[PDB]
Amino acid sequence: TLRPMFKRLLANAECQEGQSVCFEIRVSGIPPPTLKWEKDGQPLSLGPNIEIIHEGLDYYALHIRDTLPEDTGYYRVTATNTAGSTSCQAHLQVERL
Amino acid sequence: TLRPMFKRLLANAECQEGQSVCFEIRVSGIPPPTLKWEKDGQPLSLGPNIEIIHEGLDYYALHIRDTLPEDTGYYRVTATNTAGSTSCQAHLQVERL
Amino acid sequence: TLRPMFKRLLANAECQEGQSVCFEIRVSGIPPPTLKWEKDGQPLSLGPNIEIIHEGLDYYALHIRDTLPEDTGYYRVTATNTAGSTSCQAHLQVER
Amino acid sequence: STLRPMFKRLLANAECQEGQSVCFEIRVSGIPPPTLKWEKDGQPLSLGPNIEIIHEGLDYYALHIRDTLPEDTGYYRVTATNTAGSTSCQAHLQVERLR
Repeated sequence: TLRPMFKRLLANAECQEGQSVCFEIRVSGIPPPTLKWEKDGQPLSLGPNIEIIHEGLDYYALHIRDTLPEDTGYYRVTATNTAGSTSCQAHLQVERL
Repeated sequence: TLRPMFKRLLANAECQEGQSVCFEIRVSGIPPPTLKWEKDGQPLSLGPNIEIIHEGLDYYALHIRDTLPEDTGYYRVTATNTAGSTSCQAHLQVERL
Repeated sequence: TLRPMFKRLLANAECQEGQSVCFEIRVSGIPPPTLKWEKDGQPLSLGPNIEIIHEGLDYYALHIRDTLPEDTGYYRVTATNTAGSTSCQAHLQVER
Repeated sequence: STLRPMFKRLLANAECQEGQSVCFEIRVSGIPPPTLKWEKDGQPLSLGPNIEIIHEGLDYYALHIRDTLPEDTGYYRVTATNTAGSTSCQAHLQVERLR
């Protein structure tokens, strides 16, 4: 039994509107923690252009394609299991033109 | 609060070695269920070419690129929340050249 | 100048309907040759769920997603430059 | 029986952060369908391991540059040619340093 711990935290990013952007984390824990994603403190809605990818043992990626100005904001991830919780956030800046 | 429930089950799949294969499910639930994937009864090991994608509201896909014969087997997914659990499975046959 | 040559030829393929399939080739030549693709002797119908990919190391790929039974058939690629031309083909079988 | 190539959607200036991907998208027509040459700053484009050109339908082409480096900054040009003539357009890519 091991509390969830980030091995790789979210990092701030910027992209141009219409382009794609990727955020990435690695989070470990026994049992494998479940994740909750938020934007500006509200539950993240994936919609048509956002996807969450799970690879490897602890690797998760948040991918946005066809980014829009509205996608600008603070993205938070929270990992939880029976032993504890841990959370981090980063900012996405979608630039105009 | 409602028990998790597949709106689209895993379906049996087949591909040629070196090609890609995709399993797709759709599971709803309030609260949104957490998923657990298994291969032949053991916890699924996401290798280098295996990824799990979450899209939309309840869309989940298991993607395997560049399949190898080792990927042959029974894949199971369990969706759990505070109201209960649901599970389904299907078979993947990677055919050699 | 140099005649186009297939460093990797098309190989026969099979896929289940609704899944994806990829045909890969490697073509060299100076000048870099232009490619023309056919299916069953007629120009390849470039529509949804079909894409032609070009990447480094002379790599070219024909990718088809969400295959339908109509996608079964013989796919041919012809490479041509000023020094000549070369062609090869392979079969795709869509299965249920 | 011929028709000079014409851009229906042109390359657009782009910007991305080092390490992210950037995409350029065009639509070009013409009879017979034109062949394309891609250039970076007047030189033929070398795709390396990180660039792929995707052709969909008859007119759509996308230039995907992944794992961008600041040295990728420059002017990218595409030229479409058939037996009836040629047409060309270019855009600028700025790969901003992570710092």
